[PDB]
Amino acid sequence: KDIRIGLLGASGYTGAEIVRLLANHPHFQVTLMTADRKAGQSMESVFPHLRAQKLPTLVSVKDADFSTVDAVFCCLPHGTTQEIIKELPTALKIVDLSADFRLRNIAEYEEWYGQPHKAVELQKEVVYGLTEILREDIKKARLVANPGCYPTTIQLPLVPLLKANLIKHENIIIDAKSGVSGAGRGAKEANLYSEIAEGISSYGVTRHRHVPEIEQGLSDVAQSKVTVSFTPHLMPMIRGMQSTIYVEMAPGVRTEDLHQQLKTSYEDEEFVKVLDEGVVPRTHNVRGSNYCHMSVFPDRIPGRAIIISVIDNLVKGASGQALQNLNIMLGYPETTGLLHQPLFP
Amino acid sequence: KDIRIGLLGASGYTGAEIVRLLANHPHFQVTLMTADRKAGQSMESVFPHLRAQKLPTLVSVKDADFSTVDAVFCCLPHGTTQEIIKELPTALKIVDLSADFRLRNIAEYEEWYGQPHKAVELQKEVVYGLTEILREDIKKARLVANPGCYPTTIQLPLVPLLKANLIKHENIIIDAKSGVSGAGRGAKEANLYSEIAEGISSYGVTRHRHVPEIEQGLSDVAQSKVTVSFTPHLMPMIRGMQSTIYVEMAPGVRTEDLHQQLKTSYEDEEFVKVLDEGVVPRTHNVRGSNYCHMSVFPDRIPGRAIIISVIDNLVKGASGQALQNLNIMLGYPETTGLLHQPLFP
Amino acid sequence: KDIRIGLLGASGYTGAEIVRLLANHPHFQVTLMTADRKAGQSMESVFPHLRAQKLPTLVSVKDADFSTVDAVFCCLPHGTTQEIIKELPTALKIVDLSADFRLRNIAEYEEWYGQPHKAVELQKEVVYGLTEILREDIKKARLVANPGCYPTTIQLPLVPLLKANLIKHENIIIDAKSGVSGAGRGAKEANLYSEIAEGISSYGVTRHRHVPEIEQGLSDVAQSKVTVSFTPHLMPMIRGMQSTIYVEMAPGVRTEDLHQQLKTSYEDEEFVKVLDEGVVPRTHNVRGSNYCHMSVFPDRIPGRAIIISVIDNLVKGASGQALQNLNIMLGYPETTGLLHQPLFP
Amino acid sequence: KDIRIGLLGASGYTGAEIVRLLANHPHFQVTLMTADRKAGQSMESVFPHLRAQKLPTLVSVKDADFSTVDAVFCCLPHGTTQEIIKELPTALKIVDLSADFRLRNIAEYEEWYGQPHKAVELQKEVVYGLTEILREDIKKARLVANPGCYPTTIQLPLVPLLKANLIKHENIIIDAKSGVSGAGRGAKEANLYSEIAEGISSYGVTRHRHVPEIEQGLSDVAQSKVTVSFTPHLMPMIRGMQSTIYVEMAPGVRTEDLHQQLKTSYEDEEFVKVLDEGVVPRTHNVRGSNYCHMSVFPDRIPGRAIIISVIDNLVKGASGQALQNLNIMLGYPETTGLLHQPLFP
Repeated sequence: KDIRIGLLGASGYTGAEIVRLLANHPHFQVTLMTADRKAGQSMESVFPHLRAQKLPTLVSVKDADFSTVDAVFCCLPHGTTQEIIKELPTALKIVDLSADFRLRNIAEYEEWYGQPHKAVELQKEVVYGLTEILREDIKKARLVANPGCYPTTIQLPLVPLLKANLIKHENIIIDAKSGVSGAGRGAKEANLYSEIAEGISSYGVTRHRHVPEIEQGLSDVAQSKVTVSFTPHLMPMIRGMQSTIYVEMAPGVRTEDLHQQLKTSYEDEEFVKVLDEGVVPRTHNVRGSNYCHMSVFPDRIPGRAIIISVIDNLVKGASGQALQNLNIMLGYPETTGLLHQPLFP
Repeated sequence: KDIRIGLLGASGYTGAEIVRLLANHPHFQVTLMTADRKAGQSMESVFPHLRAQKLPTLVSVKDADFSTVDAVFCCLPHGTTQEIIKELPTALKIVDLSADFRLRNIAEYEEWYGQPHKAVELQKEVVYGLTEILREDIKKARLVANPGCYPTTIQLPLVPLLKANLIKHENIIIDAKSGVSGAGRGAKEANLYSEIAEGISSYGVTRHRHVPEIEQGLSDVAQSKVTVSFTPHLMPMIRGMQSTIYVEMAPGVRTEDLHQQLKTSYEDEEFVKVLDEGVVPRTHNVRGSNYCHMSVFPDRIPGRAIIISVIDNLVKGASGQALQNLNIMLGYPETTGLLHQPLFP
Repeated sequence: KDIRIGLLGASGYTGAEIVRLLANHPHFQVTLMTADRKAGQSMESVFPHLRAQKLPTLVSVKDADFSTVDAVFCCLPHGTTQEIIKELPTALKIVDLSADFRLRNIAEYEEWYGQPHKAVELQKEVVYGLTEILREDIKKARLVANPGCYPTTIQLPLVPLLKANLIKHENIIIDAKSGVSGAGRGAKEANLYSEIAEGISSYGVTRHRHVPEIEQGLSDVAQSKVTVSFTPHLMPMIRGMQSTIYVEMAPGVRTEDLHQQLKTSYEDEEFVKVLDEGVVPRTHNVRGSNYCHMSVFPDRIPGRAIIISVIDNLVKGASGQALQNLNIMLGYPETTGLLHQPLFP
Repeated sequence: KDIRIGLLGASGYTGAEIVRLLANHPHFQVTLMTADRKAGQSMESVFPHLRAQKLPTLVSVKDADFSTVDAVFCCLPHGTTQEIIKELPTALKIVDLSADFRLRNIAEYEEWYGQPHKAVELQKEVVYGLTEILREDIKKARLVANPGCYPTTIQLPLVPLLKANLIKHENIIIDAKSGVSGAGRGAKEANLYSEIAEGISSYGVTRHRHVPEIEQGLSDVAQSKVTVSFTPHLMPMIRGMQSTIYVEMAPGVRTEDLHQQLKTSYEDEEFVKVLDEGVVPRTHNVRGSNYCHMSVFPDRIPGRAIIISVIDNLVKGASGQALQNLNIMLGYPETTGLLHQPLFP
């Protein structure tokens, strides 16, 4: 095909999704795939579900000439991406699914990710990949830092509201949920079927790494420092993500106003659906898709409102959005290869 | 076994749990079971997993005679409990698992249920069955309204904290989660394995019938009306529940105080357990038992705390606590038959 | 788009699957749908996961104008399919997902379904929709009976083997499994999440309607009446379907011969993959795709072999195969709208 | 209270299960516990759900003296047990839950295990722990080999049937299914929730370690070499196990006879249950507890029948029978501390 894709760290779930999504993309084509321990192996022996496809052999990052492709999808772990990306060709449009360029504050990166920022310089040219919000900058960006799943369900619904001054910036409490696929494919005892199902549990209480990402974006729009609470929970399900967002509306504002602002901000946006007031979204309905459904409800507390936002954490919350961004970055229609219908039931 | 037990409405999940629980209870024996459309059938017919024990033929409550019965576990379908209980022979210890005798305020009951209260006078002698809290009243109470599942996880950690003014009573936000077993065994579209599996949903938003039961308690301890923001979330699992609670500490108060307070209130309690600092509880760890685990964490927002309380929605959230009550309501050790240890994995 | 699609009975998983499969289909675009029990309602009110699509409002069968459609997919309720289809307009390609036109022997239809065939003559022009095996007739048929899900897993690897007399037709023992989605969306106790989750059980032991359908296809090749043993099992999962088949090898035959025959028979087939010897299939690998995988292994019992055939029961086991049949009936590319990559994880 | 019990190999799910079971055993109390790899840690730190239990701190086998305990349960890894049980004081009653003493034929041990046997002589005084079949030998015995999971569900129906010459011992084909809890807590990619959920799989095809164990049990009864076909299947669930068994009845034998025979054999059995003809058992019926169900069904194939047996793979399929065996090795009632009722749902 017309476009050769470089996919770093292809043995993980987001890599697998990058392979699945590109499969029905009439333009792009995976020609180079990187893996660490599984190098020197057909991805078939890694992800047999992809057997209908004929892909390249997995090689190590060290053994790969990046002059091989046009654009790069980076799905490597946080803290291993900065020195790699900085050492990549300049004529390469890049979309790293990792969090090594989402935060502009160098010191902030270090305090939350435990080590100095390596590509301090490159950083300032990076655009945050929240498509429906920064589309214009994403279009002309060379390097894009695909957002994190959770932060995606938060900013999309909250940004427009804060921009319209429809909600206060203080006391925003976020109670989020995610399938265990968000934990990755690492062979950890904690993630076994017997340690995930038939029970639920919180995690990342207080100091969760998605906090600065959330607060940054909201601060930009509120033009003031925003401090929130964020308590994610781990579900005995594979795919899906929901954030139950408890906010205080601005003086004199009613849920109807929040609903209208959201409805107006996303009325022509394919991937963001604002449900009719009162309607409850289910992650089941966006599962295996790139869509995000959101709804507005009154809080039993005066002046407060309840926002619910759901996505398939692996798609709109990962590789789906990444593809969405590369699409426009390369000048192709934004929805190319992104119109899969939900796999419900 | 000297105590003869009557189970009114044995074809549901609460009825089944009662039978299961009493099976190895040293002093209580099920001698009477009633069902509506199952009258005439054996229990094994309805619930075949109970086939190891001898149980009485299922008769109609209308033809039941309490001459040789000594205590009642009423699990009748919301709508007939009110009148059936009023007309029950006065001279026993009736543990009501329905919600009909929970609210002390007739008006509130009317409001939250539309229909008029049908046993206004008897309502005055009912005691709320949140054991650890109202133990002394329950031991000598006639009619006991067993708390609802969610309310149990909410009041246990909060009542102590309010009684000590360690946390403010306003802006208490509860983001609760529950397994689908709490939706009973009714044959409905939204309860089929296919519909429920994978994914969660926010049901009963803004208003849910547990709200008045929650506020009641909290209000009775705060000596002032309490208005919370409670939100149910259905989990793709059978058992377990978590009410992640967000509270504002009282001036000068720190997480340690709340931690020490709870640590001291349930210190010698067999069922309420407080975990160390920073330890996140899991519903997986209480599944199948009558234990509630609770933990306190600081919220990222200055002055706020986060409390997590988990139980097995059907045990401590229902049939287990009901039996915990009937024990004392009969003069036995409060833990008799309730020592079942978690079924993990 | 070129072809207008008529879907009768779109309120079930079959119809939802049709609608999902046709969403990104370039030539066929649904424009008519029926669902008496929900006529006038929106598709979003039945299957909200389809909200990104704009579909015609649901109608009644007696109201739909079957002259406005070029092709139809039939999901009528078993027992009501014959009359509706037999009376369907003249010009029209028809694919029935029901089992009512599968059996080519009216006598067997009655003794297995308890009712006479109401479209005897029409039955004669019907071609069994097991694609890879009957493609030739399918292309020129006007009315196709889409096969059952289980029967597909069995006939696919067995027909080719029986062809070349590689296996005896005596004592073919089948042990299959399907996700509960095969039970449909009917609101019944048996299929409640709490009743199905975390457990399995056989069903349809000894006798089961798919039996005659399976034997019929195998009988075609064996040129002799085949009598099998077929046992269904209900799996605690939504989609997916596997068949574990135990067969006797004919004199002189080795497992390698069965493998070679299958590899040769399906080497060009897009949707039927024959795995390498010793490799085990996983329904997880053909979940949400039209893809099918199979593998053969030696039995510990000398002379016997094992044949595992997996599919997504909602795809090749139903609608996926349905569409595979219509594509070629209308002379379109058989793979059109059917190359969806598996959803994994 | 009286008997002091230790626990060697208190690390996997079988160890945690033994403790759960003894947690309320009226006459046996756990006073010792080994977990070398994790010695110096609290049992809770490994299994938080056991927090309510006051348990002995984990000690190394090296640092453990077996004069304080009266009997020992062994849950050590395979290939490590023979040496330990080798050097134990005969004043100890022992129950090994490993595979190390199940097969009497030393050669077979080495072939199916890759390593030499290291306890020839001792192996001669070992009794096979299928309690309801070898009870008498188990009582008057010191050492006991606790049967495997699958082998238990198979030998229970077949042994009595073969003993009464009611079924032929040729072509015995078993298609088994098991929850993923049986694989253990080991950190394996394959057993992650994201890899296991919503899909089943076959494994141990043709050859599986339980094969020799199963055949030895059946061969000893039939008094002839019995070669079976046995194919395990991994279920996306925690507990539960079913071995659908296809056999051929003896000349002039009807399913009525097999059924009627199972009745005689297990007429006064608390744990094994022969269901009424036509009733299909479900792993949900005995899940959590130490029960199993099984009946006989006619096959569609001539002189064949389909037997189904279910058990929770962790209880009667592991630590439950072990205790059943020890109770009678110490002279206490066989049901002592094993009357736990199924946790259904």
